[PDB]
Amino acid sequence: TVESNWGGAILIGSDFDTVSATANVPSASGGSSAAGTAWVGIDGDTCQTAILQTGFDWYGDGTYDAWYEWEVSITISEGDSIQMSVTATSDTSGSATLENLTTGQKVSKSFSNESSGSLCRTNAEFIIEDFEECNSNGSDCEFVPFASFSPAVEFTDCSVTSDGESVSLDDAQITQVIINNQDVTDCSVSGTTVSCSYV
Ligand SMILES: N[C@@H](Cc1ccc(O)cc1)C(=O)O
Repeated sequence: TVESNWGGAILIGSDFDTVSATANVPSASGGSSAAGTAWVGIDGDTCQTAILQTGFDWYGDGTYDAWYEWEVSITISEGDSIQMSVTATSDTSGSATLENLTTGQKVSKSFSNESSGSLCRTNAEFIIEDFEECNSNGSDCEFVPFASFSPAVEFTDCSVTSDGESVSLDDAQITQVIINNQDVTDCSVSGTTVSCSYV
């Protein structure tokens, strides 16, 4: 039973502009079906109408993948350093960028006139998640088995902007992934770093 599927730091506020950080790609285990994801994003917490996010997933069979969302895809390998960023120019327009830094590859997507859902620009976050896999229309969504990973996934040089001004993580709320009533992550903040160890 997955009781909490998000681990990491969440800032609450208004007019959030850009959210970005660099994260290392960990080694993962637990089987081909086990997985995990690290991403940066805007909204999705108190603002449940939309979510602008981008990041990458790791699977227990040693494979990886990158994605953005308001579509998958860059080649990702254990140890790579990935710079992730999202920008909300408005409640209905923005962009998502993912750059491997280690391989020199970079991908980006611009969004506009999004009708699927609008942003409030009130939540900024750096998250490690036990994501869901859905199918059969949408009548069946299940959390993927949570993969073990190492070393710790660290979001470094975290940056959050509001109305053009910087916002420290000083007052960010902290959450942990919790499965079968046990913390499976130990995410903590310090300076401009959000560090999440697997437990
Ligand atoms: N994962 C939840 C959404 C969620 C949003 C924010 C959280 O802090 C935790 C969970 C769902 O599938 O509906």
